[PDB]
Amino acid sequence: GCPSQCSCRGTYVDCDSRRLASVPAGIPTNVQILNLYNNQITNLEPGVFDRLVNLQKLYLSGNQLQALPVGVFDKLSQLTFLSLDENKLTALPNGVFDKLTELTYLNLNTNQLTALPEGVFDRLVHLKELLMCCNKLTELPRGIERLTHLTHLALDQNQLKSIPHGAFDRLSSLTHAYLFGNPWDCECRDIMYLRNWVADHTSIVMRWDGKAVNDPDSAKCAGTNTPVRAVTEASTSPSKC
Repeated sequence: GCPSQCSCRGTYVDCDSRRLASVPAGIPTNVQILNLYNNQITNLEPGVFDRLVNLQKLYLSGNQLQALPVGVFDKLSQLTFLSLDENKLTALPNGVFDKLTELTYLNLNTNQLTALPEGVFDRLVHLKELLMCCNKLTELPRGIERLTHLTHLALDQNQLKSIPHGAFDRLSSLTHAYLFGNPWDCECRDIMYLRNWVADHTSIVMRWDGKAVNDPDSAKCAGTNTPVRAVTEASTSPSKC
């Protein structure tokens, strides 16, 4: 039976836009899609999802979360779709996604993340979309390098200064890469990999105007309107790093 404040249809439990401060009681064990989008949830109860072993899609987006309980998704072995975008997350628990081996979609857009746990994406072999725009990341999470099935990778509006050499080399399924809104350090020689990569993959670099628009110039050097892909090796220097 369905929670009082929510609406249920088959195994879809819809709790979105219902001014909820916490996950409601009475969510049926058979739930496969749980939608808590656009509420006022500031904290999650530890173990709040442990019973819902059948979940395939979980929307926690548009709430007020600053952290997640350790182990909060550990029982959701069936999950393929996890949206955490538009919260206020300042950290992720170590190993938070380790049990989500079937995950294909992960949205962390528009949070306050500055650094992620080491190996945070290592178990996510099947990931297709990894969206991390609009955070405060300063370094590319090493581990993305191994996510060979990615079609979408959103990194725009962070604090990234460069991309580690060869980090994108195995991402042969990438169709959308968002890179704008980062203070790319073009005075450093390390920028050359990104420079070369964008030059070699002009068709998949996207700016955003309401939807993706192909624009290889959208990545720009810090303090300039100079496109990263126009950077010359001469203008760079290994001393300035």
